[PDB]
Amino acid sequence: LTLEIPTSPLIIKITQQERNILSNVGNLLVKAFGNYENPDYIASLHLHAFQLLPERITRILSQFGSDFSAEQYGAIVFQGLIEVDQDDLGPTPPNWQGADYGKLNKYGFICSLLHGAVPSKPVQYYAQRKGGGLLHAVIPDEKMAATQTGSGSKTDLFVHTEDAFLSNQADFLSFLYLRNEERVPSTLYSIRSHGKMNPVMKKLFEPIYQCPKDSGPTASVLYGNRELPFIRFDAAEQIFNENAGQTSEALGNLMDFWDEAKTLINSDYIPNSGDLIFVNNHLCAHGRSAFIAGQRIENGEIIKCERRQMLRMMSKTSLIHIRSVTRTDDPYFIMEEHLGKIFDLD
Ligand SMILES: [Fe+3]
Repeated sequence: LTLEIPTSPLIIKITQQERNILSNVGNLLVKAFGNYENPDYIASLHLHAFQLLPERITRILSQFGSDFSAEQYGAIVFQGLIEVDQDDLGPTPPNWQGADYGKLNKYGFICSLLHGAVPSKPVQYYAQRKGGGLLHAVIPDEKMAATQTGSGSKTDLFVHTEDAFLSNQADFLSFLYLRNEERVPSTLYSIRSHGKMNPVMKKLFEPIYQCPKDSGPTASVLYGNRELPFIRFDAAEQIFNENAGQTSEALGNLMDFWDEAKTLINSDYIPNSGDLIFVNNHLCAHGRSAFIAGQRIENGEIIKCERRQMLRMMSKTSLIHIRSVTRTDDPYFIMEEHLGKIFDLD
């Protein structure tokens, strides 16, 4: 049988009963542990994940965790994982620093269980908001509108795997949409959409590429299995950056790759409130189209709306492997700065 090349993510329609289970489990964990960063909760995370998640989610995520086959896209859309009460959530804060984690506590529990069922362990990075906790609120900040960050809006966020500049980048990501009233499409790009290993892709296994953090060590864009590889890629940071410092050969290879890759980008899915996108950060890159925060256009008219709000959680399947880059007193806190180099604070 000829290979069925994946061009889009797996879509799971979460049922009302599953949504009810998740809500009650979220509430129980809040009462039992206070918050999702409780060391007793984190230490018994996988036990809580397999015992408390709706069983179909547990089966999906378990299958996904160990699936690096030719058929695997590397992303799952869980449609309507949660019901967001928009009025209780109230207005979106001016930036991520104004997020009410007391209100997002239950969501943090739900997201950590999803990672826990992979199985994978939520982690935080000093490279991202000086850690900023296991759960990040991704909000369009008017001051950062034209930036190539999660606090951006007016500009296209070109496809990238999270933290391509780190040797210990996240294994898994979850993006929980609380609101997307601007109807911003989610953009995904899978290395598996290319199909069979070709000459353009083979050049990416060479450890000759700059992975700029946002004289420098170089890394491979493709790694892992030679036939069915893993990817570390950031189009904006490695290609569309004058200060990337790529060699003539490396830039050519990346340009050739980008030409082939850009035709495979999937921007079909527009997330709704309560959808969660779950990603294997070694298989699938993500991005977001340009938008004006707090508005959408319908019939050539501007409809004012509440500003985009999404929750991001990152995880690693092994605490052992990352142990030389984590805090002595916190094996879930990654202190890596750039491709092996650790942040030198004092
Ligand atoms: Fe990202």
